[PDB]
Formats: sequence, structure tokens, C-alpha cells
Amino acid sequence: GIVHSDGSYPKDKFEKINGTWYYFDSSGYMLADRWRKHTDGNWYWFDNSGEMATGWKKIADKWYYFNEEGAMKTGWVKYKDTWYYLDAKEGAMVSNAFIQSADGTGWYYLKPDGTLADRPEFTVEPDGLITVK
Amino acid sequence: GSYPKDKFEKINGTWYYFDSSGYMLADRWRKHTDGNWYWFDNSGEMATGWKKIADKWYYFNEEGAMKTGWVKYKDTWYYLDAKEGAMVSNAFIQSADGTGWYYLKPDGTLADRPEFTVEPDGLITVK
Ligand SMILES: C[N+](C)(C)CCO
Ligand SMILES: C[N+](C)(C)CCO
Ligand SMILES: C[N+](C)(C)CCO
Ligand SMILES: C[N+](C)(C)CCO
Ligand SMILES: C[N+](C)(C)CCO
Ligand SMILES: C[N+](C)(C)CCO
Ligand SMILES: C[N+](C)(C)CCO
Ligand SMILES: C[N+](C)(C)CCO
Repeated sequence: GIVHSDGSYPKDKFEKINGTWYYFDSSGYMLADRWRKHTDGNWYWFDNSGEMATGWKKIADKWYYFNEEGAMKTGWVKYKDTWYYLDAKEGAMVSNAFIQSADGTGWYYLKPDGTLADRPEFTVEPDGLITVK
Repeated sequence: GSYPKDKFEKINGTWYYFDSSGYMLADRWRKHTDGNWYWFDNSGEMATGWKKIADKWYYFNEEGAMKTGWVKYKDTWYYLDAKEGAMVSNAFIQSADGTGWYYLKPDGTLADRPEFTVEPDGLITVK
């Protein structure tokens, strides 16, 4: 936290203390373990120490990705040169789902662990039940 | 008594739904008090069977209630979105036990022998 000469402190704004970003509410306390869709329309999240999230974060048993300046991203993002799909709506990594290509031609499959499958092996049964491996 | 209000009513053997004014509903969905959706055509007859409403397809049971999920028609399955009740097509739907997927074709019919072509970058195309 910061306190000025007049004794006032920052309220409802972002502040970078010693090279780390934090957010203080309209009461002067920093958000901790909390989201906030900033005035800039981007979503942010702060952990136990109130530090602004960067990169991947497991939040409430789900995974989100944050750019280097704090905003949550959606769509495809590569990590360890392998792709992941983040729900364009809610923002959490998808898994075991068929996400349709951008050229409407087809689909991209993401395995139960979230990693895109670029060697998907299909197995169909008599009634047509697809089973992906 | 002589002025039907907020109630369904069978007239000339046909179901109609009466709004608060005593006028039939016409070209309107109307989630009833039983948790089901109902549609009435231009005459105000209660929808039954299949109905292409706003270029989207729907299926209602012989009682008027709109169906969702897997409905079998002419020994060929079709899947109805549990969300808005419309007919899914060229999409994959999870099997009821989360063990696999079923593919619904452009025309809406379940494919029993879908063929897959996996391109270099992993992209999948269905036929
Ligand atoms: C952060 N990752 C998306 C790479 C892990 C979830 O599997
Ligand atoms: C909190 N901000 C996103 C405005 C700073 C990072 O550049
Ligand atoms: C939808 N989000 C995951 C971005 C946060 C809402 O609290
Ligand atoms: C999709 N269904 C499982 C209902 C058809 C195969 O029996
Ligand atoms: C399934 N129908 C034959 C009733 C029409 C929708 O394509
Ligand atoms: C079959 N309906 C539900 C439309 C009649 C009940 O009054
Ligand atoms: C989902 N329904 C189409 C049944 C409601 C009207 O929007
Ligand atoms: C990121 N994409 C899924 C669009 C490329 C496939 O490798």
C-alpha cells in the first residue's frame, strides 16, 4: 500500500508498487483473489498477494491466460509451442471439444487435457458413435 | 365463462391459446405454466410435429410441448438443442455418457458412418 504526505491513499485505481501491479478498491484496499473487468473493458485477476495475474492461472479449478500487461485473452494461444483454446465468452481453456475452424471448412479438436490434437485418431461404431483418441 | 382468458381451449377439435384480452395468440411462442414451449401458427392453431419457424426447425409432441434432445423421425435420428430447441446441424454432440461424440450432418441427420480427413495442422473435416 501507499500513503501520501496528506495521509490519503490510492482508491479505485491501478498502481505499480516496486515493479508489481495491484489494484486498490474505492476503499483503499487491494483486490486479492478477485476478478475485475476494468474500465478498459479487459478482465483482470489478482491473487492472494493482490498481484495482477500474468500468463496462465488456475482460478477456481479452471485455466485462464493473461497477456504481459494483465488482460485476459481468448481464442487460440500457444504455450510450449502447443495450442490451447480459451472460451471466447467466459475465457477458460476448453478441453475435449470440437472448435470449428475460422474458414468454416472444418474443426480443430482439443484433447481432455486442453492440448490441440493434430494427429486425432477416429473410431466410429455401428450406430455412428465417434470416439476420439 | 363466456370470455376465455389466459387459458388453452380446444375449439372445433383444435387447440388455441387465449391471451388476457380474449384474443387467440398468433405467431407467438408462449412458455406455458407447465415449463414447456408452445407455438401457434397464423391461424393460432397449436403446433404439433415438425414446424419450420423463422427458417429454423422445431419438433413438438402430439400434446403441443416442444421437444429437445434426440428425437427419432422416420427411423433416422435428429438432435434438438436443449437450449433454444432448434435443430442442430454440422455439429458434434456429446454422447449421453460423455464417452464419445455423434455427428449431425448439414441436413440435420445423424451420420452413422462419418468419414474423417485430418489435414497437416490437425484440422478435421467431416463428410
Ligand atoms: C497452462 N496450461 C494450459 C498449459 C495447462 C492446462 O493443461
Ligand atoms: C494495469 N495496466 C494494464 C493499465 C498496466 C499494464 O500495462
Ligand atoms: C467470466 N470471467 C471468467 C472473465 C470472470 C467473471 O467473474
Ligand atoms: C444419438 N443416439 C444415441 C440417440 C443414437 C444412437 O442410438
Ligand atoms: C425432418 N423433416 C423431414 C421433418 C424436415 C427438417 O429437415
Ligand atoms: C395439450 N394442452 C397442454 C395444449 C392442453 C391443456 O389444456
Ligand atoms: C427458445 N424458444 C424459441 C422456444 C423461445 C423463443 O425465443
Ligand atoms: C491455431 N490453429 C488451430 C488455427 C492452427 C492449427 O495448427
